[PDB]
Amino acid sequence: AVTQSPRNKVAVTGGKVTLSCNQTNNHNNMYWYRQDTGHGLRLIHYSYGAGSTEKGDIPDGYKASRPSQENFSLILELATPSQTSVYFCASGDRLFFGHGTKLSVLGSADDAKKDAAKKDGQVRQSPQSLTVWEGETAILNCSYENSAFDYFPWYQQFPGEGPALLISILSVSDKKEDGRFTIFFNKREKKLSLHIADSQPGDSATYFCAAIDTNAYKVIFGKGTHLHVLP
Amino acid sequence: AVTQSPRNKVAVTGGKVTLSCNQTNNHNNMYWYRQDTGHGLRLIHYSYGAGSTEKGDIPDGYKASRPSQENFSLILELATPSQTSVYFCASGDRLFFGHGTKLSVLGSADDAKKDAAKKDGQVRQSPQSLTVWEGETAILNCSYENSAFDYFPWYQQFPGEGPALLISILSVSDKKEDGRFTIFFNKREKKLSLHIADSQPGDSATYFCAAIDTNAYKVIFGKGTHLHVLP
Repeated sequence: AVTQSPRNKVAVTGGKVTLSCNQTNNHNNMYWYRQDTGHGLRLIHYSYGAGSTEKGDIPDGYKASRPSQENFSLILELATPSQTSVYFCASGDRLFFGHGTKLSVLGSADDAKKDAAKKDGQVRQSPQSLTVWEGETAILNCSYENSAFDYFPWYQQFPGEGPALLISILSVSDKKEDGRFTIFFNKREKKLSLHIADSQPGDSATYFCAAIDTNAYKVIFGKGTHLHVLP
Repeated sequence: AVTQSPRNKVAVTGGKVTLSCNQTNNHNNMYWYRQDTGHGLRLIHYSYGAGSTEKGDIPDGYKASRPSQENFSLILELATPSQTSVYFCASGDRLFFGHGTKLSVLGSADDAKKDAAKKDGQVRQSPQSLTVWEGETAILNCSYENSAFDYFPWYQQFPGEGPALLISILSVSDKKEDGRFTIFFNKREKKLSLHIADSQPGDSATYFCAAIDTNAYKVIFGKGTHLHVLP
């Protein structure tokens, strides 16, 4: 058995956290990993016997102590929110893992309101990728946080070309219609939709939604939707 | 109306690049963006009239010059590979784009060295996500670059638990079979497959391939395959 303690932990930024691991396997080697999206398992620190600690691939912000054969601790002296993760102890000669410790390091004042300034200047598109058969209505969506945005242009971009204006709406309206192209604009929800009716293969392109403050003179772009219209 | 020059450029990490944009719209504002996977369009520098330049969201490593109404230049004094991208000039008062300029920055001797050194210690899994119906044979794939790796365990990990060893092969062998679980291992090609025959819902899990040098004592993990076996 490899047993970890605690199994869930919440801490505050700047706090100190210690994670404990106990093994009964009688193994010389122990390991601390964390598990994150996009990263798999990254080795933080390890130990090849009692009294010894070795920095792993990602040591910074952590220390370790192997006081005895059975015990390997992981010490976060100044917890940061980047330390939020699932942490796994393992013992080996042929490698056995604990059950995991979920750690949540909370943000600041500073963090929470900087992370609100952040969002408020973003335009968010969904989906990133949209595949429809020809004849479906393809529906692309955009959302924004600034109430001062009043003009909403959409751009259409074909491979090896620059974006070209497709269709726009001013916040005074709830609907703009031009051929196969309709904008629906919900000012209370701060949410816009572009409907391409009777979709054709030749409408396959990257679609960008922007949000322009017509007074403060600044242009904010969504990251885009890749549209694929299949015959 | 908005024309860039050149349209394709290749340069060397030492060098200096200048991108030119010429507009005919008689517009006061001009903009330089780059386009990258994941980032959408990001504004590097802009200009609100002849003689004026303003840093955008991502100015570091670029300069800009607005010598006249018509002309807006983008200068990379010390081109890094991070500056490889498609660059778009736009003019405005309502925003028009050029056609784009593909810039490729190579890639020194130290770099290509460092970059082969990093792959060589890496284990690669494909695909990140695999969905099959129950009864299909789920095939998960792995590959490595170091010839010294000779022991290849697989781990199976269920939600809210640690990885547990599933099945392993030694490089002396080309096939290991245990129940529903087969490893096929190609030493010449350095490629390894796990086959789950007669797959069932309860096989849904994250599967890790690892490569272990039994001599040099290091565990290298792949990033994982999330398997979904649908009833």
